[PDB]
Amino acid sequence: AVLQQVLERTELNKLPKSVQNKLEKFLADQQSEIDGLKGRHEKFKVESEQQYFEIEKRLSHSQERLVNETRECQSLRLELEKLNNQLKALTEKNKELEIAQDRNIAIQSQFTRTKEELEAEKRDLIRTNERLSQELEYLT
Amino acid sequence: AVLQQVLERTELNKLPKSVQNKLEKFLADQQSEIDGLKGRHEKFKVESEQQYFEIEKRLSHSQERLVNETRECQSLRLELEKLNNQLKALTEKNKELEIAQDRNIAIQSQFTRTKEELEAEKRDLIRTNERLSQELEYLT
Amino acid sequence: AAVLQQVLERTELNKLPKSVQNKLEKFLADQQSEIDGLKGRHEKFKVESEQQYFEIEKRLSHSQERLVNETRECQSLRLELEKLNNQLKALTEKNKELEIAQDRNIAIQSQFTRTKEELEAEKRDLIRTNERLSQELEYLT
Amino acid sequence: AVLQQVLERTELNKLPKSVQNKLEKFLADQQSEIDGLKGRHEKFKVESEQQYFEIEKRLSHSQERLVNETRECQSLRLELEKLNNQLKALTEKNKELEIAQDRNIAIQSQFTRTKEELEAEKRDLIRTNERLSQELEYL
Repeated sequence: AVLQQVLERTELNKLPKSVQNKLEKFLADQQSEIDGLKGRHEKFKVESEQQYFEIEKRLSHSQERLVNETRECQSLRLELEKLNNQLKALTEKNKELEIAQDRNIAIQSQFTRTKEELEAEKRDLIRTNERLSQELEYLT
Repeated sequence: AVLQQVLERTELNKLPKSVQNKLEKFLADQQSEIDGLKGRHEKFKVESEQQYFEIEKRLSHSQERLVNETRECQSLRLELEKLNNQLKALTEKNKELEIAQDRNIAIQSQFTRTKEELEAEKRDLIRTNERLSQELEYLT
Repeated sequence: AAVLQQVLERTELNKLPKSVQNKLEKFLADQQSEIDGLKGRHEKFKVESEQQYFEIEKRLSHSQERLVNETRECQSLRLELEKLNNQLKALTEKNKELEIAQDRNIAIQSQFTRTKEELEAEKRDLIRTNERLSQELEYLT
Repeated sequence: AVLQQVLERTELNKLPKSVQNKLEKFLADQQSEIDGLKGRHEKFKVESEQQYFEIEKRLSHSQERLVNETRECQSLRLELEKLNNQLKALTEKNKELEIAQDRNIAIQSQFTRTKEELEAEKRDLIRTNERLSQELEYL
């Protein structure tokens, strides 16, 4: 009872029932509103802080992902620098090997022609030996 | 007056002035406390509303930033994969050339033997050639 | 037979059938001409091949120079590009913080508008009440 | 050997043994010198061609690398001026935002003064209100 919270029981009692009850309800309505506002405020406070925390959680989380991704990019740039050096070294090495192969092809061609030269001379000597032998086979 | 809103003008007159003042004061205080809470809640509401809008905006900025940084890593990751394929291609091409060099050395050594064999045969033919010729000269 | 005379005596030469003399003379003269021809061709080739080698090595060196230069500028440009890009990122973040501030300012100016209007209302209520008190006091006095 | 190629088998017979020997030796010696030169020349020729071909390949390789490197580099100079211009653009944009912020902070300082004035005026009304209350109830 709110009016009991306002007036002394003696002075309260000397009031008409119409007066007492009207006072009681209006005063209780004001008191009800006060508790209504405090409750609504504390309700909002907790819920607003809660929702804020959740979004604060996400931001701090993504920022961690951002710093991670940033490091990865730097790491990739390091690998790119390494691979680029490895391609250049391999490209030069392979071009030297292609030239070495070209020299070998030339050498094997040179030997092939040389072989045919000797094969011709061998045939000529056997032929020349044959004629000299053919003449001497006749005499005995 | 606030009490004039609660009670009728006739029955209000019937109250001791001391009682009216006690009631009037209590009502005004309650009314002040009500309005005081409303100001507190509305101030807190507006400020929390801005702070929430702000952190949402920060998360959006972070999210936008994270996606872009990923786009920058992805282009690096793509070029890296391209380089790796080229590296493997040169590596296999390299091995083919190293093998080709090892093959040629074996071949050129075999060629040298053939050259030596042919020249040996030629030397013997020339000896037989001179041998047959010398006796021919002696005869005629 | 000018060349054949250097091989044979004039007596042995004269007793040869003329067809034989002429065949031998031509073959022998061709041999002499070929020998001088090969020596001349070889030394000529040597000079010309060295020149051709000199010229192509010069072109190679020019191409090598051009590549090394382009490679250096390209690498140098790649670095500056990364630097400017990083400077853009930092400048963008700095600008986004101010953009957030811009919204904060909009909200604050909104809040002051309400506060001023609220205060004006309370002032109106007080002025209203003072008028009520003054008139009641004016009537009683 | 060499004389057999120069003369026909028939006309060769009319030649004395001494003459054949003088001729065959002379012919063989010169032909020997000739063939030796052809061998010397061909070896030098082949070797020089291979060495030249090598430099052709090095130049060809160098040229291809240059053309490819140039094609990737060409875009960069344009991008730098574009990025540099964008940097200058944001810098001006930055200053405008900084200016707008400094302006607003100053404005918000005026807001605070106005509110205090309003709060002051309100208090004086409450003060006059209390005076009217004191005079009304007592008198």
